[PDB]
Amino acid sequence: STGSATTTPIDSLDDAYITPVQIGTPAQTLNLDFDTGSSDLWVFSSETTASEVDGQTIYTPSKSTTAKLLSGATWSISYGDGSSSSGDVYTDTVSVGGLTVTGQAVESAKKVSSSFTEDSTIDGLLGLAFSTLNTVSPTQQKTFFDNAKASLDSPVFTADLGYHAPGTYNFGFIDTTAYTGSITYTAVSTKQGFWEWTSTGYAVGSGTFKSTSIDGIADTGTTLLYLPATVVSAYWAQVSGAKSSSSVGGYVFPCSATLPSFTFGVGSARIVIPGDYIDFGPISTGSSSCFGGIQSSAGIGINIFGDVALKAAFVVFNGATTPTLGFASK
Ligand SMILES: CSC[C@H](NC(=O)[C@H](Cc1ccccc1)OC(=O)N1CCC(N)CC1)C(=O)N[C@@H](CC1CCCCC1)[C@@H](O)Cn1ccccc1=O
Repeated sequence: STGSATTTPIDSLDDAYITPVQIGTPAQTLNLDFDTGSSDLWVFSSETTASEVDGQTIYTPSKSTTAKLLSGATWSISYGDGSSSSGDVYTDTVSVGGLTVTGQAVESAKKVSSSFTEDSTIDGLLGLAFSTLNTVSPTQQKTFFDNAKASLDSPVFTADLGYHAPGTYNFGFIDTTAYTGSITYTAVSTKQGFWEWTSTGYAVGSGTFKSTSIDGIADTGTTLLYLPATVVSAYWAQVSGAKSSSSVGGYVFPCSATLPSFTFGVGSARIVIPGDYIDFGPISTGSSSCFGGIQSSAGIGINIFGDVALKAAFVVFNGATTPTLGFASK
């Protein structure tokens, strides 16, 4: 079996991507944020505090004939950006791009952080990391991908994020049409439960490629590119006027500046992020200061290859026994 769902940016900045997902019977369509950095599939529901819902589409378990309460089951999650959500758990039928999975754990939000209520375009999340991260207790649950794995033609899903445009999430197959050249596969470490890999180095603009091992995670749920201080400083050093602002909390540059591209290594291959992708617009409406798409990871504890880097390549998440990450130019 296979599945193909179109993923759409929530705004002109590509801050995040939402993908339509069918939940329940009859189907209740919710726009979820596919997150390979988390392993929980939670959604705004009829249970969420009415005060914390602002325009989001809610999942109403009582309206689904295939929905059953997972007695005693609870969930609580907190993301890097500080966001938070919690509540009870239901099991229902979930379909993505035609690919159906029965008995999927659907975590209905009872409490959501302000950041979420603020986001009207995102109805919930679909974690695509490794199931070891699931927050459901006392019985941990499996992710949607883990539940589909067996039924998939190939235990894989690909990420084809668009720049200022829609992209595609495919399950069970590799569209050899969506990329150029060859796919370079690289080893993945599951130890932390992330799609953790090791980049082989980087280059700023047309500069010399620096061979250096960069351990990071493929995170579709993260907007920007978080790299080590040294790497980030070398990039922004090539942008006249760019600087690290304590007030804004990151590297900003003159909106009139031309951003050099960023090259990251995967094996012997090279993925180039056009400079246009690194521009995240005015820090504030009307401001002439722009937010950089490449920030330091010094405070996270881990480097994150977020949307900024991922959307520059066709990404294959091989959920095989020996998971691997595939990167191809597109
Ligand atoms: C340093 S992880 C900060 C990161 N959240 C972001 O990247 C958000 C995402 C976003 C953007 C726009 C609207 C709504 C949400 O967007 C920004 O933070 N920004 C920075 C400010 C803006 N200038 C650009 C946009 C993050 O927690 N991701 C997690 C996924 C979800 C997606 C939905 C919103 C909450 C976070 C996740 O995979 C990260 N994870 C990875 C490993 C371990 C724990 C962990 O938790």
